[PDB]
Amino acid sequence: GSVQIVYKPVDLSKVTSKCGSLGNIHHKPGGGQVEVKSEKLDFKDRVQSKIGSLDNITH
Amino acid sequence: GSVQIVYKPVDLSKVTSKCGSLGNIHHKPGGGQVEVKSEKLDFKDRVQSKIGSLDNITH
Amino acid sequence: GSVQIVYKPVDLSKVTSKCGSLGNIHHKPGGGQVEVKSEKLDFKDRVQSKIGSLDNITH
Amino acid sequence: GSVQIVYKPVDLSKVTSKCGSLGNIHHKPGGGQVEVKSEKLDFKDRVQSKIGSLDNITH
Amino acid sequence: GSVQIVYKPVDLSKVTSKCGSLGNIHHKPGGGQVEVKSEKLDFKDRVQSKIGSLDNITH
Amino acid sequence: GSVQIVYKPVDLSKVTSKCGSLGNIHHKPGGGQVEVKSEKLDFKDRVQSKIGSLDNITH
Repeated sequence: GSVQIVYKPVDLSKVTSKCGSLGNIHHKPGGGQVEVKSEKLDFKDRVQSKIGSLDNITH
Repeated sequence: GSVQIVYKPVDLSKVTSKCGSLGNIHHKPGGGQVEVKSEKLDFKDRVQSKIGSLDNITH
Repeated sequence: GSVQIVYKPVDLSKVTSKCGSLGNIHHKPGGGQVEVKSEKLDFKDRVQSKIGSLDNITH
Repeated sequence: GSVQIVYKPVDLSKVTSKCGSLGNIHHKPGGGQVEVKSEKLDFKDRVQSKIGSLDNITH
Repeated sequence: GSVQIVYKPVDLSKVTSKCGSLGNIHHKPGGGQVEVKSEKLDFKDRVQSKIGSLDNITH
Repeated sequence: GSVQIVYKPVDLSKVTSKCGSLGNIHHKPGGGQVEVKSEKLDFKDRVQSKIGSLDNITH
């Protein structure tokens, strides 16, 4: 009777160039498609039929 | 009666170039498609039939 | 009556170039498709039939 | 020098109830997260350094 | 020099109830996460260094 | 110089109930995570260094 989705990713691109130096970074330079879902389905249909008498012939 | 999805990944691209140096990084330069789902299905249908009498012939 | 999915991966690309040096990194430069699911299914249908009398002939 | 992604799935839920009958269907009553990507990356950086003379001491 | 991804799955849930009958179906009532990717990476960096003279001491 | 991924699975859940009968089906009522990838990586970096003279002491 309880759900919880903590989505806490951390990214950290640090560059620290000292005397006369350099250097670059390419942090996840791509793609992605993030879904964070908490779904709940509940199917309780009532498909019923009270005929009473059935006389099929189909010559 | 309880779910929990802690999604806590950590990324850390550090460059530390000292005197007259250099150096780059390519951190996960690709793809991905992240799903973090907590689904719950519940099927409780009632497919019933009370006919009473059935007289099929099908010549 | 309890589930828990702790998803805590760690990535760490460090470069430390000293005097007049260099050096790069290619950290997981590829693909992936991450699913973190906690699903629960529950099937409790009622497929019933009370006919009473059945007279099939099918010449 | 050519890509092509034909994404042609087919779904077909047919019910055909005849004389005094019935019947239901639950076609993929769940989840999903569809990605149809054609990505192309190209990394051609130039990280260069012409110092000329380097005299580090670091007592 | 050519890729092709034909993604042509077929699903077909048919019910055919005749005289006074019934019957249900649960077609893939679950999950999934579909990725159809055609990626191409190309890494051609140039990490170079022309110093000329290097006199490190580090007492 | 050519790839091809034909992904053509077929599913078919048929029920055919005749006179006064019944019957259900549970077709793959579970999970899955489908990846159809055609990736191509190509690493052609140039990590070079022309120093000229190197006099390290490190007391």
